[PDB]
Amino acid sequence: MELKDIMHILEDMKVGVFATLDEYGNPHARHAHITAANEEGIFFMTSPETHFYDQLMGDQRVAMTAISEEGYLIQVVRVEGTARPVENDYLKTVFADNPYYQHIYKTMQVFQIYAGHGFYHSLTQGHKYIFSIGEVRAL
Amino acid sequence: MELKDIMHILEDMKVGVFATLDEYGNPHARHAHITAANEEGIFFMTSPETHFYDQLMGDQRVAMTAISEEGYLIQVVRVEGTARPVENDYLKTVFADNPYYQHIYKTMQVFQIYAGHGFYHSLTQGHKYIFSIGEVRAL
Ligand SMILES: [Cl-]
Ligand SMILES: [Cl-]
Repeated sequence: MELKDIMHILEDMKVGVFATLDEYGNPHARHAHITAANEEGIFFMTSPETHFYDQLMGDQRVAMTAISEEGYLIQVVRVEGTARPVENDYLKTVFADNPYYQHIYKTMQVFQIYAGHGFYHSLTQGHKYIFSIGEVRAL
Repeated sequence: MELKDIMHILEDMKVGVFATLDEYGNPHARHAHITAANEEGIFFMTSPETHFYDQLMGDQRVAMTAISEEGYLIQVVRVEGTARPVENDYLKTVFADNPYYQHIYKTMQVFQIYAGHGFYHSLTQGHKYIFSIGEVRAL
């Protein structure tokens, strides 16, 4: 199993809980849509003038957990890493002309978890994988 | 609407994502079972020698989000506050002889979000409430 596949699974989860820090280091956590997820990282959006946006802009550190009980599997992904805002200039090199992903080009602001380490767990099958972003190991 | 009711809803969500801090202030987030939730706070368990446990013991600051798509409602609760370990001595004053909650008395360690502020949102009905723990307002 490889990262392309883990990230495809994550992308299909559609939604994750993202934990970020304010200027006092206090934790905050909310659901956000996973716009895309692949070998390059995890992409999501938020709006300027939201606290999620402020927090990410003030401190790149992020943790995310996502879970799917879609189909007959129960799948959990946990990631800890760093997020940055990204513009179309960068997105084009990742998504290019692919029609499934044209919506990502700009209102909203896209961010990317560009570096980190993660854990993928299929609970019903007892399969655990650890991986990095920005290198997958079956435990 | 009052806190007893919000917390009953939360308790029925069964599971939340809890975000905590390590000694470097880095965020971490995982699912944990909501053992109980009421006017006194939100109770959950973890084991010694887990990172969740270490983190909570090192820094009380916690954020939690929980979501239910049980029934026809879509319900989101977000809480930011502080958690502490609690022993049976304390739990008895909260749960007493109530048979539904005897399992809470001790292996595991119970914690309590004893203070904080929260947001309850029924997305399909457009109803938003803010509240505190340790005082509910319809927005
Ligand atoms: Cl949320
Ligand atoms: Cl988890």
